[PDB]
Amino acid sequence: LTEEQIAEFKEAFSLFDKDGDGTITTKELGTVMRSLGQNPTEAELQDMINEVDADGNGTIDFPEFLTMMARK
Amino acid sequence: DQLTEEQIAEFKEAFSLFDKDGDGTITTKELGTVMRSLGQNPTEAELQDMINEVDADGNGTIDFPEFLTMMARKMK
Ligand SMILES: [Mn+2]
Ligand SMILES: [Mn+2]
Ligand SMILES: [Mn+2]
Ligand SMILES: [Mn+2]
Ligand SMILES: [Mn+2]
Ligand SMILES: [Mn+2]
Ligand SMILES: [Zn+2]
Ligand SMILES: [Zn+2]
Ligand SMILES: [Zn+2]
Ligand SMILES: [Zn+2]
Repeated sequence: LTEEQIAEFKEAFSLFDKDGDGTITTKELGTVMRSLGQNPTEAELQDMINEVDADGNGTIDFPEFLTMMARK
Repeated sequence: DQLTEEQIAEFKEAFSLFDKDGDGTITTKELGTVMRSLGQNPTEAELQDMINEVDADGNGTIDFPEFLTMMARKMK
C-alpha cells in the first residue's frame, strides 16, 4: 500500500527469486511471506497461490504478488 | 554409471561458458542457462531442487565441483 511496503515487498520477492527470472515458485511464496514477518497457514497460502497463479504454472510474478498482498 | 570423459568435458565447457571472469564460479541465476546450453530443459521444480543442491552455502555462487557432482547424481 505505501511506498515503504512496496519497496519491502519488492526486496523480499527478489531475495527469493533464486533462478533470477522475475518470478517465484509457489513454494518460495511461503518463505517470502515469512520473510516479511507474516505467518500464513497452508490453507491461506494455497488460496493465495490459486488466485495469483492465473496461468497455473506454479510461478507468480511481482505484479501478481503485489496485488495479492494488497487484498490482505 | 560412472561419468565418461565426454560428459565431464561437456559439463565443464558449459559451466565455463558462463564464467566470463574465469574464476571458476558462476551464479545460481545462471544454473538454468547452463542446463539449457547442454540441451536440457529443467522444469521450475527441477531447477529449484538443483539450485538447492549446488549452493549449499547459499551465497548465490556455484563452483564446478559442486555443479559436476549434482549432474552425476541427476544422471539418467
Ligand atoms: Mn524465479
Ligand atoms: Mn503463473
Ligand atoms: Mn556469467
Ligand atoms: Mn566472479
Ligand atoms: Mn566467475
Ligand atoms: Mn555458493
Ligand atoms: Zn480465493
Ligand atoms: Zn503476471
Ligand atoms: Zn523460475
Ligand atoms: Zn565448492
